[PDB]
Amino acid sequence: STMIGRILLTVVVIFRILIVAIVGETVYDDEQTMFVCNTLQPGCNQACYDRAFPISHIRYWVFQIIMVCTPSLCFITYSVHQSAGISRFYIIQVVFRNALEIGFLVGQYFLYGFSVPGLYECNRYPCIKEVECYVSRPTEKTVFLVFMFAVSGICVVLNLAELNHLGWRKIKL
Amino acid sequence: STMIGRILLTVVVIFRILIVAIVGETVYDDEQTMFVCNTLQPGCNQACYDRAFPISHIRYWVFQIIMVCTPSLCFITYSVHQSAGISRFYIIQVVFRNALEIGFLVGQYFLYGFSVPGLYECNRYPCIKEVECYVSRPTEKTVFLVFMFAVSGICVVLNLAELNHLGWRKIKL
Amino acid sequence: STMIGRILLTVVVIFRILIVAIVGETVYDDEQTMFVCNTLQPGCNQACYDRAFPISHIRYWVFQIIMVCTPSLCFITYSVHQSAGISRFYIIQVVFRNALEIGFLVGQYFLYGFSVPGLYECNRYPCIKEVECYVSRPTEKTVFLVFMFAVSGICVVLNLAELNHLGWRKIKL
Amino acid sequence: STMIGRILLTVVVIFRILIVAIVGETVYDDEQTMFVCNTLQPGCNQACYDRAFPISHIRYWVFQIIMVCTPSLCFITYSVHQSAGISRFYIIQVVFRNALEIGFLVGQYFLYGFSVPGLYECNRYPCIKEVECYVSRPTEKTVFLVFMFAVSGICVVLNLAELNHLGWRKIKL
Amino acid sequence: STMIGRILLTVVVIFRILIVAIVGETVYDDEQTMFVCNTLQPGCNQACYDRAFPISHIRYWVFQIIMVCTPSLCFITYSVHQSAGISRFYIIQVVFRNALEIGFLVGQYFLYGFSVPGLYECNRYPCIKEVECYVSRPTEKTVFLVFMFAVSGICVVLNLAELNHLGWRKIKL
Amino acid sequence: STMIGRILLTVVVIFRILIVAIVGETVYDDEQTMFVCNTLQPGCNQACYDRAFPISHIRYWVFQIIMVCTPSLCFITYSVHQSAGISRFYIIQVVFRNALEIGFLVGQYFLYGFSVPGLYECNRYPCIKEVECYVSRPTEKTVFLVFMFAVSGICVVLNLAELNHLGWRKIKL
Ligand SMILES: O[C@H](c1cc(C(F)(F)F)nc2c(C(F)(F)F)cccc12)[C@@H]1CCCCN1
Ligand SMILES: O[C@H](c1cc(C(F)(F)F)nc2c(C(F)(F)F)cccc12)[C@@H]1CCCCN1
Ligand SMILES: O[C@H](c1cc(C(F)(F)F)nc2c(C(F)(F)F)cccc12)[C@@H]1CCCCN1
Ligand SMILES: O[C@H](c1cc(C(F)(F)F)nc2c(C(F)(F)F)cccc12)[C@@H]1CCCCN1
Ligand SMILES: O[C@H](c1cc(C(F)(F)F)nc2c(C(F)(F)F)cccc12)[C@@H]1CCCCN1
Ligand SMILES: O[C@H](c1cc(C(F)(F)F)nc2c(C(F)(F)F)cccc12)[C@@H]1CCCCN1
Repeated sequence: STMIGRILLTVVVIFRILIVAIVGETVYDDEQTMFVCNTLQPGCNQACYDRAFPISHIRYWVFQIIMVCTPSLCFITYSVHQSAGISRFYIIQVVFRNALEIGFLVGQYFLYGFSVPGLYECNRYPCIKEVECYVSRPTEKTVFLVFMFAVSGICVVLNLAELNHLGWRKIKL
Repeated sequence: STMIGRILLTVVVIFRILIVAIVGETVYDDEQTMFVCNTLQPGCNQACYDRAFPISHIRYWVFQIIMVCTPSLCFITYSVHQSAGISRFYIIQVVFRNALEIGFLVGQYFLYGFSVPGLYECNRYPCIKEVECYVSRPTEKTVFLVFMFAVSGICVVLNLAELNHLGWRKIKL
Repeated sequence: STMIGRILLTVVVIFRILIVAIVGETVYDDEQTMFVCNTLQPGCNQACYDRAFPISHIRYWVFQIIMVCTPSLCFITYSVHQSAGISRFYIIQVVFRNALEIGFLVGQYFLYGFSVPGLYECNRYPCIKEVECYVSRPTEKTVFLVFMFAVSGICVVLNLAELNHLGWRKIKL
Repeated sequence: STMIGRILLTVVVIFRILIVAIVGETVYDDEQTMFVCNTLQPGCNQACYDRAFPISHIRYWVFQIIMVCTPSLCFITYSVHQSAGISRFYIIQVVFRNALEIGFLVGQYFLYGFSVPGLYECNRYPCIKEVECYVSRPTEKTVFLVFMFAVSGICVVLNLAELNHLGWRKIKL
Repeated sequence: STMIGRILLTVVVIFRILIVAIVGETVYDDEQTMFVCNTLQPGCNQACYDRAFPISHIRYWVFQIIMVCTPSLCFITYSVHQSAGISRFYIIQVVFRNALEIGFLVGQYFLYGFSVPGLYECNRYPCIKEVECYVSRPTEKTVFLVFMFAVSGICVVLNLAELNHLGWRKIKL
Repeated sequence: STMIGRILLTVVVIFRILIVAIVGETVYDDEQTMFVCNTLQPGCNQACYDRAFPISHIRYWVFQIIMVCTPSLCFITYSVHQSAGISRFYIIQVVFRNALEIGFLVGQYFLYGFSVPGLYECNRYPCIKEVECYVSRPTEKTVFLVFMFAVSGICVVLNLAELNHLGWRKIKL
């Protein structure tokens, strides 16, 4: 079943790209403008938002998508260069894709977890002692996080299946 | 009368895609900025809006449209792969499209109902006791909800008609 | 003189599409942000705006344009399907176009009238008793309404002329 | 001189289209948000802005550009219809273009004049007695007005030159 | 070495177009929104901004780019018309391009100078007596001004070099 | 191993362009609107922001990308001109690309350093004495700065490898 796997992998990749490109930017548009803290201290909002969300989910996902697409670009550009052999570059491409996908999945888990809480406790200067801040659209962002994790897991499973189909001996040699 | 069924199904799909892509984003642009609650508590607006609208209608509809289009993408990519058999894949594609359409229709009904009320009663922290909040353009959103439900129902009916035309004994084998 | 009728109908259809697509969205951008009521009651602005403009003109016109274009899409897709009889489908397409255009013209008349007043009287909860609200750029919207009505009327006249040229007997059979 | 005339006319038309499409929308973006009146009366700003600028310059110019391009569209569509005589249609097209250009130039002069003043005196309800309002970017709008008038005048002159070259007797039809 | 002159001129023109189109609009987006005057007079901000920046740099540069591109469009349209002689039109096009570029460079210098100050002294009605206003991103705008002046100077030098590489006696005839 | 060098260089260039074009503008959208200083002095925010960020990172990076791409455009246009020799131009193109890349990397290091602090101390007129200002999303901008520096360093290394592969005696002649 080395063909159905490829079909599903291509479809899933296109699905992820389309979903992100269409809705992600809109979801995270008012992330800072609607972030509010219970305080009168100027600059507390900026510091607390920066501490709560060091990197927005959307930018992480864009970086992941481009990086995961990169090895296919390498293979295609090499194929173009060859004309005006290739059977070897394919295995390395698959291995690198596997490694990148697994790394990005683990990175997402360790960076963001599985949920976006509605409240945040912030004790960064210039905020006095500890203050409470309130997040915008926590539930939608939690749903997006879980959905992206699931799609990435499906991609990892399909890539591993293809790699196992290729075989240990071919990879090692 | 299966050919006219395909013609109408294609036209309805294109119509739904065009309507959503052109107006949906504009309709729901100020959903949170014009959402206001009668209170002085910081962060009550954010929590109450998140509780009232866990997932925006537009994002659900975009997800539904892409997911419903997915099986056709699978079939097309399989056909491309085969050249440089197909009669069987068509029935499975039709069945999966039917299932996805029915599931998304039921999900819309159970998530959103048939109307968007103008008032919302909210009792989520940090709001004190129970507060009243006011929604932005509820009537237009209700019209959009009903229209999308009707279009999805028409799509479901056409898909069922085509599947019945195929007959039970081809699906079984 | 059926040929000049077709030429003019195509030209006016393109003209309406271009005008709407280029200006309509910008005309109605600040419809709600610039809508203000003389009151201190939270939520009165939202309710009064929703009551005054249940559906924006621009969205009604977009729906009308797509719906009126739909029969041509049906005919074109049927023609594509036939290649890899047609004379009968043309008359049905013309009749359906006539009906849709007339229906949308009547609907516009009964929904919006011929003018957008600068003042609105609103007595919807939570507004206390009856309040006065002020509309954004009413004159431009009135001009747009009248222009769209005139263009739709011209389209109706041309469609009726073409249908009359076809003849009653052909329509019956 | 008939050839260089057409060359210049085409170049000038393209120039006008490009200038408007690129800068006009940006110039008139904050026309209402930056329009302020010296008053405390709710709704005075909206009424006075509507009175001062019943139709924005940009929308008038877009309408003029599309309407002036329409006769060429009619001629092109007629030519397409003929293939799968034309000498006659060209003269009528030129005459109609002349008439439309002259009409739009006169309309601009009578609607807007040659300058946008920085102050406006407004006595429309709900404003009490008479109030002073202040316009946004009056000088840039005046420059745009004069430039568009000059370009339209050049177009009118070129069209009249072409019409004269055609001759009275040929157009006597 | 005329050929490398053509390469350099073309690449410089493309570079200017790309830089302006990509960054200029974003640089001058908040020119008026972030313009502040130390006063309580309503309407003083509008008048002071209008007197300080009668025409935005970006619009002047767009006008310059389109105008300097125009003669090439004239030449290309003439060439297209010729098929379904040319060696002569080219020198006139070169001369006109050179004159236009020099004129726009001189106009830039005489209209904006070489710097954008952070402070402005405004003395225009309705501002009481003399007021002080503060500009948005003066340093970035100064850098943009100097860069555009340098690019235009390079274009002027290359145009003169091309004109000389042709020679005086062909220009005379 | 010069071919893999070219493959990697092309892929890295495309990667940088895509990342910047997709996320950079959104990262720096609210750089000035969310910049706040602890003061009551009008115009202090503008002056302090202008002093802290004379040129935005995004515009510097756009300029760098276009400038680094320029030599390839020169080579391509020269090749186009030659048809309706080239071996020499390639070496000069490579040398100029190397010089531009190194210069832009050094310029970035000397202009911005390796971090964006969350606090800024500002003593520019009209601010009284010395005030404290707070930056918007400093952490994301720090990450972007470091990532761009790393990508530019990789490009420099690949360019140096290719230039060394060409060797000194070819460059000298
Ligand atoms: O410009 C934005 C965008 C473009 C593109 C691309 F150029 F690759 F097609 N990719 C995007 C992505 C990406 F696909 F993950 F790369 C995410 C978010 C916005 C994207 C989108 C495009 C759709 C409409 C909203 N902005
Ligand atoms: O980028 C937005 C958008 C694009 C596209 C797509 F790229 F697939 F064509 N699909 C959209 C959809 C759709 F449902 F996926 F079709 C919904 C809302 C906005 C969409 C729209 C496009 C029209 C102008 C407003 N933004
Ligand atoms: O995306 C918007 C838009 C697109 C399109 C379409 F995709 F069919 F071409 N149709 C639009 C329509 C139309 F009526 F469907 F033609 C109305 C308003 C905006 C439209 C416009 C397009 C021009 C620039 C402003 N947004
Ligand atoms: O969508 C807007 C627009 C488009 C077009 C068209 F689709 F015909 F090319 N024409 C426009 C016009 C024009 F006059 F019809 F040319 C004016 C203003 C904006 C226009 C512009 C396009 C350039 C970027 C800013 N919006
Ligand atoms: O619509 C804007 C724009 C377009 C164009 C054109 F249509 F000719 F390609 N030219 C622009 C110019 C230019 F100088 F005419 F090239 C300047 C500024 C913005 C421009 C840009 C295009 C890139 C993305 C930001 N808006
Ligand atoms: O118009 C913006 C943009 C365009 C382009 C170009 F026209 F060259 F492709 N280049 C951009 C660049 C680039 F560095 F020049 F590539 C940076 C930031 C935004 C860019 C982007 C394009 C993708 C969607 C968001 N705006």
